Amino acid sequence: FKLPAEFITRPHPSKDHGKECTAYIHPNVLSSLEINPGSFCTVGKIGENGILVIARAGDEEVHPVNVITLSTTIRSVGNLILGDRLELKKAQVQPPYATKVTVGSLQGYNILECMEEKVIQKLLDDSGVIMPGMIFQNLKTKAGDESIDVVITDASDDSLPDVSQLDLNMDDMYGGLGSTHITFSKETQANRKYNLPEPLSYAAVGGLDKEIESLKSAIEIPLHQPTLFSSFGVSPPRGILLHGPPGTGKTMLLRVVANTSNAHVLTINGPSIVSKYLGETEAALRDIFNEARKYQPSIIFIDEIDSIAPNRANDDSGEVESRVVATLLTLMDGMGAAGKVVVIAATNRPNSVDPALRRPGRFDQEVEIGIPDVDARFDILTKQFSRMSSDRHVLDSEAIKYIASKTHGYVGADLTALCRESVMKTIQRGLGTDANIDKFSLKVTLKDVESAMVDIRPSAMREIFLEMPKVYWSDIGGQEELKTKMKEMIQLPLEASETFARLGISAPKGVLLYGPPGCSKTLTAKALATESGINFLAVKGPEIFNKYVGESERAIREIFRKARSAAPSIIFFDEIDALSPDRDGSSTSAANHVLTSLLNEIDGVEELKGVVIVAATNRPDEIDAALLRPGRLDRHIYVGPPDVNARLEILKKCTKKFNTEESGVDLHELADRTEGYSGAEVVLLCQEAGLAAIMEDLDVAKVELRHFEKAFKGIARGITPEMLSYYEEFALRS
Amino acid sequence: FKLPAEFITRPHPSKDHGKETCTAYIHPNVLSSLEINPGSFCTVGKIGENGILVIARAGDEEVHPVNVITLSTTIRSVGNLILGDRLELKKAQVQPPYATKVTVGSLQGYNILECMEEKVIQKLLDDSGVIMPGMIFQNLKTKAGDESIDVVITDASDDSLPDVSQLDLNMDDMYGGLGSTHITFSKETQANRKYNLPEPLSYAAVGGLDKEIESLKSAIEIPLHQPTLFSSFGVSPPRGILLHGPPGTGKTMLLRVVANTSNAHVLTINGPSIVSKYLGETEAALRDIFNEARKYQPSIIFIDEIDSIAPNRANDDSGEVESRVVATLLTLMDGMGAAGKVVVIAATNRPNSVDPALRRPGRFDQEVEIGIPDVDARFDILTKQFSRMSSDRHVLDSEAIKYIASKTHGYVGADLTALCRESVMKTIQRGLGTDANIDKFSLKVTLKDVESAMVDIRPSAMREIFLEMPKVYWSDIGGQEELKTKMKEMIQLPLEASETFARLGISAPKGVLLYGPPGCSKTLTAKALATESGINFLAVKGPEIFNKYVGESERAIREIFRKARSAAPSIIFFDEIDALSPDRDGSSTSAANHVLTSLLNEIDGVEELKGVVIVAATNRPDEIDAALLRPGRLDRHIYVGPPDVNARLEILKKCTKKFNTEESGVDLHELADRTEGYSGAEVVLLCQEAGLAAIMEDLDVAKVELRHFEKAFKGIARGITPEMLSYYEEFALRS
Ligand SMILES: Nc1ncnc2c1ncn2[C@@H]1O[C@H](COP(=O)(O)OP(=O)(O)OP(=O)(O)O)[C@@H](O)[C@H]1O
Ligand SMILES: Nc1ncnc2c1ncn2[C@@H]1O[C@H](COP(=O)(O)OP(=O)(O)OP(=O)(O)O)[C@@H](O)[C@H]1O
Repeated sequence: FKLPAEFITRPHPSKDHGKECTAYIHPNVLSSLEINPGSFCTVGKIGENGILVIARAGDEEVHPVNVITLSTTIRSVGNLILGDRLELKKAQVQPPYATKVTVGSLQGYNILECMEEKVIQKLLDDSGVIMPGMIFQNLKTKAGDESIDVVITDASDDSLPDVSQLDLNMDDMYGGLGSTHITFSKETQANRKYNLPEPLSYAAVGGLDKEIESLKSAIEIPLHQPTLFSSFGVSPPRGILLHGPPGTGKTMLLRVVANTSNAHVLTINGPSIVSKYLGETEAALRDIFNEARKYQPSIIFIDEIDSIAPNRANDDSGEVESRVVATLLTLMDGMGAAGKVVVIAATNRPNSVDPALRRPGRFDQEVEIGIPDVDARFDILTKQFSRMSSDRHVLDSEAIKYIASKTHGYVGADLTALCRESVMKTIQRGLGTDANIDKFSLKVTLKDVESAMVDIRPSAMREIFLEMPKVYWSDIGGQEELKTKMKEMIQLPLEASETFARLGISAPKGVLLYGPPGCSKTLTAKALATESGINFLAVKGPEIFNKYVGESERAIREIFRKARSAAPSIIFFDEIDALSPDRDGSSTSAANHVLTSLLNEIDGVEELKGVVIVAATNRPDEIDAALLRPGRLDRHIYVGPPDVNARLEILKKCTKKFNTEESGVDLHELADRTEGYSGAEVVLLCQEAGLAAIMEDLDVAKVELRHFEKAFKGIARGITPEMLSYYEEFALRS
Repeated sequence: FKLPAEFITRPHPSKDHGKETCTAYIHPNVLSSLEINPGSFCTVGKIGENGILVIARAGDEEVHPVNVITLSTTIRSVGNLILGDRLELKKAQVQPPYATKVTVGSLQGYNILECMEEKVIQKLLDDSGVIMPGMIFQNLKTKAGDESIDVVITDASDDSLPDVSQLDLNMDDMYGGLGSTHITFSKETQANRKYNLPEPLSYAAVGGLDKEIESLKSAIEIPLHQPTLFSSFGVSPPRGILLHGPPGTGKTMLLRVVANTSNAHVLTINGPSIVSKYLGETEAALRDIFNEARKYQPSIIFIDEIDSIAPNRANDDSGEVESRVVATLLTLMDGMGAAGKVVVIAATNRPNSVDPALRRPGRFDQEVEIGIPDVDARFDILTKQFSRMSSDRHVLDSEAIKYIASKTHGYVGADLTALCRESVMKTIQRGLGTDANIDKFSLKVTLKDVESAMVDIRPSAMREIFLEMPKVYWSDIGGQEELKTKMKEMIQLPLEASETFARLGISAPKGVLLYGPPGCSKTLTAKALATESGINFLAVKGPEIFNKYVGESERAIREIFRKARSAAPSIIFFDEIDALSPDRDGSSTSAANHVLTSLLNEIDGVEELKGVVIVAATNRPDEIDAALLRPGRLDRHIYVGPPDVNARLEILKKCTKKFNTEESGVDLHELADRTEGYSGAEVVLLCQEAGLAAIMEDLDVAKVELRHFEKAFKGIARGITPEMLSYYEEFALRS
């Protein structure tokens, strides 16, 4: 009458060897399945088309019905999660026979021979020899200690029913305390014809480091050393929040911490727990939390927190609402005194979630994962080539650097899709052209990867912070004094915060950039961000503007919080002369409110010493008098049009592709003639000259002086001395 | 106590001979439960379409599971039994009376099989349970001449008392070793239409979409026929195929086409029919269906109308069935096996209708888009449909087909079938009304009925964002070669200079501006570029993009830009920029300013679009903000002023082609010289009104006189003033 429907796994205690197929099952469950205890058992493991045949035994009536024993060896073989949902069914037909069985000798160079001493008997002592191959701990093997394990992936036995997946094998050996035609062979990875499930490993995870070690420490302190942390009495945290842009790495991290942990875990299925009646949901959450704190080793996983816990202030949806948030808060407030419980919550956007009450008291650990930079993307591509192995492709390292540099706005989720699409379109190209040629010779090249990155069309370009392409000082066309000025401005806070703490002077934290719209106002920010090596946030003027009232204020507050969380860094605004005006040009009250809020955040009733505020403007009249006050944005840079040296450097950089000797230009007369232009204007004139050189006979190895003269006469400067005089007058009065 | 309810099909293995028509591998327990003699005929009704296709039954060797049955690939293909359908078995019927004629058909062949025949009659009619509605047999080996030959046995002249049986199985009585009823070799046509049996759909049924069908083929039978090919890489084979497009195109038609052309196991669903009041019941049903599908290694699952069961989840919510089913589907499709050989096919109406969460590049990277057909595809589909009706039903020449294709602009395959049906019914009605029940073959298909058909069809696809602008040849193009050379160079530089630009780094200007008089040379320029370019053209009108809802134009232009980017290097055109441009002067709403900022950031902000080329044609250029009027974007400027004497003369001689020049007596030069201040549209209007003035005298005229031309010329005025031309010249000089 018990009617058991759901089952969960549990580690086998006391270690040792035992059955090595324990299957401690309550006698009531034994009678419920209408199968004698002296027979095999099957685990449904809900889905995945995975059925296992394993010998079954009985428990001592103390073992609870809810949890079952399956042995860590079988759990590792079948990738059974320590906490996944399981079922029970009737046993299937016995396997026919086993033929070869061969050791694998993973995570090592193999070549043991002498210290082997008939491992076959110990490996096959258990009746549960399986096709995927059992995994055993080192235990004790003569001298040398160390850890060695072998797997039985490869064999030559076939079973008629294709429904059965693990298709266990039996043993029949002669000995005390020789298989069939030897068994020791192979030293490579697992068999690929059977394609054993190998989802992840720590060797694979390398994209993020500064976050992965931080979160590893955060999750290991409450569990591995609970008494040491609880001795102080500050209580152990029970909440970890993971957030980031879509496509980043959070699901791999939760899967890794689930797989690498031999302790019990609790993973929910998402919004499926929501039912028509709230009573069923309440009972389910009560039961899962009871299972959680009943056993000391337990980890709780929550995914899609926003869907489970919608914001209360955003909308009054009803039904599933903040009541479940309150009941879970009461649950995690008092599970025990010290305990060992860690909860991982990964959400796409904390804004959708309600952080109004979460941040103050229930948790104080922040985990932020951003889009990979050049180094992280390069590392991910390198690891991709690593587990792809060179037996299937060849590509040089500088090609890897080129691909990493080209891929800037891509997300971590995009690279695997790029690899898969490259593989499929390369093989379809081979089928179309070479007419079913061997795939080994075709392998992977560079042109297919280039086509894939051209035609992928990523959708992750839209984001709150713009990661501008990295440029070095070579691309900067300017003067040495300006470079020294920005070097001083970016070096004073980071290298003098400790000095200012004792001095009590801090820094102005304000830089204003005004000048011609030609150049030296946007690319210089990228160059300084690249050279400093600090986090850089770039947002445009109209980009933050929104039709809804207060959306711009919310975005500004969010970016300010991100800058605060991202350590002392520099924040830059691309275009300020559209939001700055309040009286010169007509505007709505939202602009005035935003201006007041940003002024208060900069220099009102609080001081943001860590961050540095730098802004660029095109017309100085739009800046309000309140913002244009001493103590805020006091520093001003003329940053006028590039001089002869800067224009000459830009021309030399742009002429690198062409041949200067063949052209015959001295690179000085052109610079002298081109005196009233700007860096962007110089680039446009160079492009026009190249076009005028290439319409003659398509590709050209050099550009003639006639093309340069035609380009120069075709395009006008478009700049008047009146604006320069106005800028000089503004500079003089300031 | 087994209580069998449902059965499914599976191809007969081991080849051999066996029964080859009446295998019927069913467990003896099922036969005993039905109280039916195993040595007798079996009747499986497959739910619906009565006739039950009576077939003789036999027994298995106790290794055939009850849930699956066999009825031979020949009968499966003839009776439209797709591999993986629903089969329902019931009690046997009465014995067949007799077979009378049976006649071969020689499908997909020229017949004349007497040389390699070698008594085909024995090999066909010796097998038990031969049924008239069709036998298909593999070539095997018939002496020399190899190749493959097949026959059609559908036609017969036998009548059965019960009309319910549409398959009317008949017995056989042969006399030979290793003679019919008065020979059997006759005719060369297709199966008789009076049987009205369903016919399989092949790749000849589809046309005009060769690249899309070839790509989706390659993509669908690279996994299935070569699982080891994808297993070798180890990066797992993708299982995401998305069918999205306007309704009535035929992606679902092609879905059943590729289902029929593949002999592997397939599955079909009704969509929201699985949804029930119990979530657990639906989960159990779907998991059981998926387990049955994955029980056999070769299997295909088809999903149709996914938006109902896959909410976007980006906005609002609902209840009962929600994104939980999407999550469980994702979990089950992420873990059937590392390599596997089972793919998932999904069909949807709108790209945003399907769940964006379901759209993951890791698993759903392949997407195929089926747009509305162009003139070439419309001509191809009309031609193949006309060949399907064949020359006996109608006699239509290629000129009529191309005229109909040119006339049809927004029509789709569903519209084509609708107009075909409308023409048929209009012809029937006209014949009944006038000829008083005359023979229907004599009236056949004409032009008047089809004309009334697309006059009265009223298609519902007129309102759309994707417009296939009609193309015109270079003969109708009237202008000067000065602008023609410039536009040709601009549209030819990227296509054969992309690599040169990539090496040099210059890339492309990507900016073209066309400002001129409102008369002509804008729509004509768009037609000429769309014709000569040979690349997909997207036409967006000025007032069309404007909508009452705030932000409609925002993601409208976002979607059109995404489509242009993802549709290979192409060209994008905007009809009227002078309406969206005015913000400060026109005191437009904030939506227009937001759209302008968005497009300005899209064209040349924080990204580069080298593949696509932007061409802009506007009437009033003073409303464009100075931010857009910047070097590096839309820098190229074309005067494209009023047509000169040459273009006007060409237009006049084109319009005079309908009339007779010799009878008129005009030299085609004095009229052009007199009409100098007009424009192409003005010249066309003048020609039309001159023709009208010539025809109100005595109705139809074979020529137009000079007096009528003078009357038309002096009746109206050019309407063009020198001050606007001077202002345009001043703007050109200052820009
Ligand atoms: N560091 C990485 N290296 C390689 N591939 C990665 C990496 N990070 C993410 N991916 C790719 O992105 C896919 C999805 O990533 P993942 O599921 O971890 O993202 P998530 O942000 O947690 O998910 P969601 O979008 O549901 O919030 C992975 O299956 C993999 O293909
Ligand atoms: N390539 C084609 N070959 C033959 N018939 C076609 C073709 N394309 C469309 N049709 C015709 O279109 C008609 C209706 O097509 P249907 O509405 O099923 O198109 P679909 O785009 O696949 O469907 P939907 O978008 O509604 O799911 C049918 O009569 C069919 O014969």
